[PDB]
Amino acid sequence: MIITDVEVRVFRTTTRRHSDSAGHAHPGPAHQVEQAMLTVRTEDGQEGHSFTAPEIVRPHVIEKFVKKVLIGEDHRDRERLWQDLAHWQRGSAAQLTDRTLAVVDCALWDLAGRSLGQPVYKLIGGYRDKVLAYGSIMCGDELEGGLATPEDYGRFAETLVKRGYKGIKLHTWMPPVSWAPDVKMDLKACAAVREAVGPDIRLMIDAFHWYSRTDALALGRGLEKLGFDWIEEPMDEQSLSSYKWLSDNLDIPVVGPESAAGKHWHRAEWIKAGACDILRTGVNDVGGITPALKTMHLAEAFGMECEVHGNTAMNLHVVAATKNCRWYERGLLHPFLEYDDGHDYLKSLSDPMDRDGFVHVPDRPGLGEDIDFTFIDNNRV
Amino acid sequence: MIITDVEVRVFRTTTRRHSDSAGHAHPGPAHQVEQAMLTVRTEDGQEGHSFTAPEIVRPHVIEKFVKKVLIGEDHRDRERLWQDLAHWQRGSAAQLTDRTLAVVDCALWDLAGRSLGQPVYKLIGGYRDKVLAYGSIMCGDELEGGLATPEDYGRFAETLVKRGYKGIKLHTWMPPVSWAPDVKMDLKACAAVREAVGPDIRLMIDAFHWYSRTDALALGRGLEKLGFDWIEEPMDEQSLSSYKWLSDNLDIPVVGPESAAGKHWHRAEWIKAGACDILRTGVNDVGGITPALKTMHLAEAFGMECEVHGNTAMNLHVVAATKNCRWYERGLLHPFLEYDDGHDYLKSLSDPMDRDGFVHVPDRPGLGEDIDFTFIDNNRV
Ligand SMILES: O=C(NO)[C@@H](O)[C@H](O)[C@@H](O)C(=O)[O-]
Ligand SMILES: O=C(NO)[C@@H](O)[C@H](O)[C@@H](O)C(=O)[O-]
Ligand SMILES: [Cl-]
Ligand SMILES: [Cl-]
Ligand SMILES: [Cl-]
Ligand SMILES: [Cl-]
Ligand SMILES: [Cl-]
Ligand SMILES: [Cl-]
Ligand SMILES: [Cl-]
Ligand SMILES: [Cl-]
Ligand SMILES: [Cl-]
Ligand SMILES: [Cl-]
Ligand SMILES: [Mg+2]
Ligand SMILES: [Mg+2]
Ligand SMILES: [Mg+2]
Ligand SMILES: [Mg+2]
Ligand SMILES: [Mg+2]
Ligand SMILES: [Mg+2]
Repeated sequence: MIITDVEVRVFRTTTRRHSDSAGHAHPGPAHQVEQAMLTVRTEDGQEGHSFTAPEIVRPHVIEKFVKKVLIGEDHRDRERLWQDLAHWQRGSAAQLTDRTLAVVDCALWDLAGRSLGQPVYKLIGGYRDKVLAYGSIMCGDELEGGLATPEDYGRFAETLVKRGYKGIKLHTWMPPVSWAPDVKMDLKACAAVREAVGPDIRLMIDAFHWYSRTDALALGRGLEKLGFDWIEEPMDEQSLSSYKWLSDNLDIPVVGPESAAGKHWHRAEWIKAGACDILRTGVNDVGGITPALKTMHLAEAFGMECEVHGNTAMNLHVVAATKNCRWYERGLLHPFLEYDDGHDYLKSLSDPMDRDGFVHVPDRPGLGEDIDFTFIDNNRV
Repeated sequence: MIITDVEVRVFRTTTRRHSDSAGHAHPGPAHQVEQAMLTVRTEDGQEGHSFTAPEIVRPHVIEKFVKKVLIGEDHRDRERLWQDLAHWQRGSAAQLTDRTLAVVDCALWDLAGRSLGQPVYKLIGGYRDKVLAYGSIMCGDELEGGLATPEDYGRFAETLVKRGYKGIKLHTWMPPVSWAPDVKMDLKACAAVREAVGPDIRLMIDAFHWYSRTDALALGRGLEKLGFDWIEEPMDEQSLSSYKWLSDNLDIPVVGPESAAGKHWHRAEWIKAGACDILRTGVNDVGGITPALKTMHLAEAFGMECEVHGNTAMNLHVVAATKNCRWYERGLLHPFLEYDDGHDYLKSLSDPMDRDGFVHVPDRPGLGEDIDFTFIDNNRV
């Protein structure tokens, strides 16, 4: 159907999540944060929606790039439209980002699903209606009883096992935590968690993202003693060669790249060079559901797993449509916060999890985000 | 000295340069364009300045990132400050770009030079006070007598040779030129230029940036028959493997990567994999003078040249401080425009060129941009 409108609505959500100056999430005081909803509408009035930070869909980007590509086009030509946006990034003075591509692609998928009364993963071609989640723990902090000590991680891990998680991923301490980073502290946290949960829970760590080769090597060696299942992004992913070196040295599987640019193209280079043992993708990291699927297929053709970064519907649907991914990433989690409480702007969870640790994909059309339109309207900026 | 202020001044410049929807420059009607000047000031009142597009230094980026890193710090700690910004990019929701790092780093270098009464390339450590420039021709257009036909390129090339350029680089036709791209037309333009200038002028081409492997191969083979000195960015640089393949296949030197992310780190990967025969860097492409110098040094250690993308003082000073770069890129040029007329907001050229094709670096302190502060003040947005 012909796309007639692209609209952004900015509203305030009430949350206890804060992000530090380096972008890491932490629990803090309840406060209002601006959140944006992108809507694509067709001639018959059907809409698709997706959520992102206001800057990613600010008027500069919407007017200069997004509307020019989308308006007047058949909404179903997702490949053509994605490629059109992709070929405009180079000349965009660094303003047309993969994040912008992602929210646009997601809204187009939601539009197609809502139009047809079909969940996105079913339209793609379903693999699984439920999937194991790992509990993805927030970055370390200096909050007493929070994630300040190695024992704090151990205690929280016990809680996650009780909840039903069959896998747990630590994010350890990073600047601006005053004393961070420290390999020995990271390893103490990992050891506390292994001691707490025993050998039959799968454990992963996603550490400070800029350790030197020598520090990441020491971290990896320590993890092998604790039977961890993977090490994630312990070094600057801009150095492919460092990851090749680390993977060759470590027995423990290295997963990546999460944050590196270049979408599926650059991820092929990680396979080619042997820079990782497990690939990584994510809707936000590679510019949408469409390229995330490509990354999943790329990995599958090499007989590799590709673990999907990020919670929310958009990532869950990629995981549900593909086989070669062990988990959905559920979080980030913190003992001070109740993840299962959801968001004020959604009427129900996009990723409810049973007591056995399986997330069940909602049977709602599109991305299945149960949007509280009335709340958004009552809280506009 | 302690940094006390970071300020952005947005002003209108009058220019005939336009950018199409894919970001390519073309000559068009005279119009006003918003330009931004970033200023860093220290406790004693000394200032450094650099220019960029308004979005790159908009309040979001200045307040959330730049001020937090710079304010209260010793202006001379350019390495520490650059690394601080670099380590904040990952968590910036794609808003802290290499372009933002570049303008900040440039302003800091300008500040150090102005404070000491020294040109930046002299502070770095001078290699050459003058350098050969190639005439870098604008992307093709559909303007009669402009760059619409192969013969138009040939005629313009004759003019460039008369001006004194010893080297000429074509940018050929790209979308949204109605019929673009077409390898055979690109090759006709290259042939017209070679016929016009003879065998003793150095010729380069920078083509449509997203040709398939098969098209870029055909382009490269055609260039070999015309004795061209390099082929630049004919394929999506997100595919390192495509560049390894193309370089292995072509006799003509392949230069890159220009636009790929990852700064000097990712450029090391291009050397390691043999993806190019000549490296490429640029102040805007790798996030500043500081990392551009790193890329130059990286290339030199492999006995490679590293050609520096972009005109203006910031790139000229990198070229003047290093040996392993054949040219300064002077342009973009078009028969309808007079490059030597300069900009309304600068009192004189940053890159004047003699009749023998050498650009002479001004002996003015800092980046040596002869800023018309009065004009800027009279034309504020
Ligand atoms: O890595 C992640 N998930 O796996 C994201 O959770 C984050 O960006 C996290 O690593 C961080 O804030 O450093
Ligand atoms: O490649 C360049 N210089 O070499 C820059 O001039 C440009 O981005 C140009 O290629 C373009 O607009 O495609
Ligand atoms: Cl339809
Ligand atoms: Cl249609
Ligand atoms: Cl499963
Ligand atoms: Cl739940
Ligand atoms: Cl509602
Ligand atoms: Cl000083
Ligand atoms: Cl000082
Ligand atoms: Cl802003
Ligand atoms: Cl020279
Ligand atoms: Cl001149
Ligand atoms: Mg991660
Ligand atoms: Mg290994
Ligand atoms: Mg709790
Ligand atoms: Mg170029
Ligand atoms: Mg070759
Ligand atoms: Mg003329």
